[PDB]
Amino acid sequence: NTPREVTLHFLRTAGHPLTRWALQRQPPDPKQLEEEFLKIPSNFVSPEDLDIPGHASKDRYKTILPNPQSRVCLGRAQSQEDGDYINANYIRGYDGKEKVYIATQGPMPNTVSDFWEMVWQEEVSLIVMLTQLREGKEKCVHYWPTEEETYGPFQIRIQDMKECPEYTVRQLTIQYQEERRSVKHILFSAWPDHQTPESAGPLLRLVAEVEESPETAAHPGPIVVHCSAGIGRTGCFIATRIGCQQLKARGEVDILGIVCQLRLDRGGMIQTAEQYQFLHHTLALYAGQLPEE
Repeated sequence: NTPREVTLHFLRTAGHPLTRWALQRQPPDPKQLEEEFLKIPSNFVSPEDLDIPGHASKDRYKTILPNPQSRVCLGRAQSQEDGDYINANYIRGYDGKEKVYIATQGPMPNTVSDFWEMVWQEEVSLIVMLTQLREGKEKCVHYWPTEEETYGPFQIRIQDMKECPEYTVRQLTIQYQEERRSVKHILFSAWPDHQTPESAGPLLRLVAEVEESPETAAHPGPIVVHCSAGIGRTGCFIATRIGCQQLKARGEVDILGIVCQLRLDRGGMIQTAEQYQFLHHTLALYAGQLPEE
């Protein structure tokens, strides 16, 4: 097989299911986990494998691109510019269920309208933003209003806002033509780029906040998850969620298989061996919190 077919075969067949007991009480050691993580192909696409004229101006990083087979394609809601391109992919969820998430980069000022078009067209009711709030200049623009802003054809209004530990919940309305929809926005502020949170507790409370969020669209749509490049922290968050789901439903988790499936959907999901190790930590904590009960 080609390098491409070797990559795809690994991502479709690799696996290391651990019982809850193994995860909690006799986990793979850190050296083993690092070696395991480093074996997983990135599945990045190269600029040459994309034939989408004009996409480069919509990418935050030229080497981090949406795999074409799962990319989110925009409709024709904007008249300011042509193109169906956004740096975002559909991500399968538990048991390979289609379009449970969309993983996307942090919007830049020129892709904010694109972002909200995606949210509208995909019937999104929940956005999960992962960042580290620091003081000073911001890498990524605030694409949501303090009160009310218009972005292309979309009017966004803050309905209510509340603070929890390590995350802010915003309740938004998005208006397109004569239509309004509610969107919940969660901004998790304690995840530095290329690193992990200090503790897994807040991350598990974020996952709980996600689980408890109602669907508010006419049809179920993907949960949007984003962070600056849309691969490291998005990959960690989604893997955590799916991992918790496996542990709750089955009393076991295949973390390797979860991460392989994410990589089939978007190249580079989960960036570092430390993040992969922290994922095992986070799921072990979750296992200890499961009801007795």
